Amino acid sequence: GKAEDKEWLPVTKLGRLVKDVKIKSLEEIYLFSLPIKESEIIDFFLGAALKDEVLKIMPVQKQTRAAQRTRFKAFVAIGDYNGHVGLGVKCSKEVATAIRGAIILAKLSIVPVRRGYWGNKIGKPHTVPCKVTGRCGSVLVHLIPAPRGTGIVSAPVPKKLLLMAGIDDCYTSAWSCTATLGNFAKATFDAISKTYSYLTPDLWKETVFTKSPYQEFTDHLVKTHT
RNA sequence: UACCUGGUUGAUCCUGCCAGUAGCAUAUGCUUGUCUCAAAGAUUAAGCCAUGCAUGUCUAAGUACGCACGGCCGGUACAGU
Ligand SMILES: [Mg+2]
Ligand SMILES: [Mg+2]
Ligand SMILES: [Mg+2]
Ligand SMILES: [Mg+2]
Ligand SMILES: [Mg+2]
Ligand SMILES: [Mg+2]
Ligand SMILES: [Mg+2]
Repeated sequence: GKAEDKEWLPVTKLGRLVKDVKIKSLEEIYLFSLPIKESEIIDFFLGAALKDEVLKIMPVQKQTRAAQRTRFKAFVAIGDYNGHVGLGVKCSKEVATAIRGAIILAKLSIVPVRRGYWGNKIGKPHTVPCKVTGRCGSVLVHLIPAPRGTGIVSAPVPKKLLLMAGIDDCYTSAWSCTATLGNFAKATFDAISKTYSYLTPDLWKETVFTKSPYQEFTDHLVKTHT
C-alpha cells in the first residue's frame, strides 16, 4: 500500500494563510468580507460536520439541427447545523459530475446566519432576529420569529435550508410561483443571507478596527510557500 | 403548525386556472369482538290518515232518604264508608 496524500497546494494568498495555521476561523474571513475562491478553506475550518443534500435534479435542453441536446442541473444544499449554510447549482452533461461540481459551489457560498430570541433572552438563540424577506424572480419568502418549540412552519423546500442553517423555530410565508425549486431555494437562501446585514439597535456600538489578515501576515506571505 | 404539490413548452421565466390536500354534515358501499355516552320523517308533500291512548278533579270542613254495604237502637243538624 501507499500513503502520504499531499493535495491542496494553494494558489491564492488566502489559501496560504489558511493551510498554514496562521488564520484561526472563517469568522475572521467574513469580518473582512474577503472572497473565498478555494473549496479547501471551507473543509479546513468546517468539514467534520458539513452535510450536503441534493435538492433537485432537473433535465434542461437546447434544440439543435440534429437533435434535442439534454444536460442535467443539480441543486445542492450544504451546511453544518450550527450557523452556516450554502446552496450551489451546476449544469453538466451527466448527473454524477453535476452533483459533484455543485457541492464545490455550495461550499464556496457558505454564509453565516444570525439567530436571536423571540420573547426573552434565556440562552442559546433559537430563531431569526427580525422579520426578513427575500426574492428571486417573482418568488418572495418571508421569515418571522416564533416562540420556542414551534418548529419550522414552512414548505418542504425552505424547511431543508432553514434546518441546516441552525434555526429551530420560524414562521414562514410565500406568495409566488413557488413550484420552481430554483427560485424558491435561492429566495430562501437570500432571506437567510440578509440576517447579518440588518442594522439592529444592539449593532450601534462604534467599530473597533483591526489589522486585515493580509497586513498582519505580510512577513509570512513574503516567503511562506516560495 | 402563519406550509403547499402535478398540468400549457424542444427547454426557461410568469399570469392564470383545473387537479391534488385537511376538516365538517347528509346519503350510500364493504366490514364489525368489548364498554360508556346518545342524534334520529327538518330538507320533498304546513301531503292524507285505519286503530288505542294523550285532562281531569274530594277534605274533618258545598248538597247523601242508592239496603250499595253497615252498626248493637234509633236518625231527634244525623253513624260510618
Ligand atoms: Mg403551477
Ligand atoms: Mg401556449
Ligand atoms: Mg411537453
Ligand atoms: Mg379543489
Ligand atoms: Mg363483559
Ligand atoms: Mg314535514
Ligand atoms: Mg282515533
